Amino acid sequence: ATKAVCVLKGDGPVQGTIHFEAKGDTVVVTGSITGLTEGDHGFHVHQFGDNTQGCTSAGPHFNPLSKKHGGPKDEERHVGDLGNVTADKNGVAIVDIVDPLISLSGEYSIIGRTMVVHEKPDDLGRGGNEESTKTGNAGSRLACGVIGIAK
Amino acid sequence: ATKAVCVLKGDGPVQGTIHFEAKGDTVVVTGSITGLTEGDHGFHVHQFGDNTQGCTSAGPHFNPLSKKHGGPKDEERHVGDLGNVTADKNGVAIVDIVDPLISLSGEYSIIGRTMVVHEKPDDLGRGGNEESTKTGNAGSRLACGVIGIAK
Ligand SMILES: [Cu+2]
Ligand SMILES: [Cu+2]
Ligand SMILES: [Zn+2]
Ligand SMILES: [Zn+2]
Repeated sequence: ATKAVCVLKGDGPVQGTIHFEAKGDTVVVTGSITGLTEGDHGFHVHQFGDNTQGCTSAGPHFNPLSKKHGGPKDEERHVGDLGNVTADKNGVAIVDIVDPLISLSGEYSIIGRTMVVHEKPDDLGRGGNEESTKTGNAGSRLACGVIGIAK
Repeated sequence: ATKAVCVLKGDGPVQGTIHFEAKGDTVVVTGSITGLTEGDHGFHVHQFGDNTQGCTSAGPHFNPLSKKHGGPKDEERHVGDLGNVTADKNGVAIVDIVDPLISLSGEYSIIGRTMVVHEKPDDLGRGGNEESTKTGNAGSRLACGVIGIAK
């Protein structure tokens, strides 16, 4: 199972297509998100691929190792913690990420789970309040999609 | 996972929430679909969880064992062949299928793949032609969604 895709949709204008590819021992994340406000936006893999109640039903960040929230370069982070994507003034964010914790098969597989792009910047677990340790104070979910197997 | 869920969405009025629960070597499929025309509608699991082009990008019916299209009860069927769901006059179809072929884990898990509800009834590979043993002449794809892991 080597390629996956995720189409992000929400109640507003934010949309995007994210691609995942197993390369070597890692996973390459690419694609783009449009309709975003300029600046940073939290970008995470949530535990469930449940869109029955919008992006809400996706639950907390994918966290099989029971850790606290952090940035993608931290030792202490959720498997789903891919940090921030950055939208330019035109509202476009180009995604290009390589991540050591997610996978497309087995225990760390994100197939069947939800990709979410947030309203605000992820403070990488350094905000100082309890919320930072769970979600990075990234706020509401602007758009999401279930990660599916791609050809 | 022992539980999965799928939210069907299309370009028209059809929409639904489908539930999947593993039970023994079976998967119990339940839920409902609304906005359908009265009568039967093909209900299949397509290969890819790719929604980059509505339900078209989902690809063919999930068929890992390379067999011809049939109905759920047939030995010669595609794994994704779940048959027909029936809409009443109000166009609501209550889904209730117990299938021994689809699985929520292993080599031919349907998690990360696409659930598709069709325009026409599925003839179950008994329509008399060639389109009958590939799609069962179910027609266009009205609504679809990627099957995600549920809580
Ligand atoms: Cu998040
Ligand atoms: Cu079909
Ligand atoms: Zn997190
Ligand atoms: Zn089929």
